[PDB]
Amino acid sequence: MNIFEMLRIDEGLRLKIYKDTEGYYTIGIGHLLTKSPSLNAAKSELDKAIGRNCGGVITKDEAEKLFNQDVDAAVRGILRNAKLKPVYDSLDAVRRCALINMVFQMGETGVAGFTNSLRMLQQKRWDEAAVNLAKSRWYNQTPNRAKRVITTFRTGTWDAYKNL
Repeated sequence: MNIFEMLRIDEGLRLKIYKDTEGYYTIGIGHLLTKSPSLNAAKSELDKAIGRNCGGVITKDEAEKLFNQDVDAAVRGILRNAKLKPVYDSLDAVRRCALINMVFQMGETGVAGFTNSLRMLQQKRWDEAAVNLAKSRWYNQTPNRAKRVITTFRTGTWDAYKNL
């Protein structure tokens, strides 16, 4: 299993504009288009993103192309972030996948706000970090996905996804 397959499991794949768990306009493999309530603003962002007039609809290829850009952007963001880089560098390959996932979902800034959990991960106190990560809006809002990520940080293995 790898970061791409992990994310593909958590976000799904949709070829028509849809609304995400938070109500925002999204397409493909979790690519947020706008936090704006306008379907029109969405279609506009969408066309700007692909470089053609889509009509609210894209092909598998286009969805993957976006997915590649987003994973790349997520990793670079971590590496440029002063709060995130040190945790990332400190982790094994599997756990690294778990932080990339959080960043993909919630952005650099948000994850960066998990101060106490970031500290425990760095210290490698797995069990404690798992309990603290669960005390968030994130966990309460998307509990199944959050438990998977959390289990990944807790164990260092792909068990939560080998089911799926």
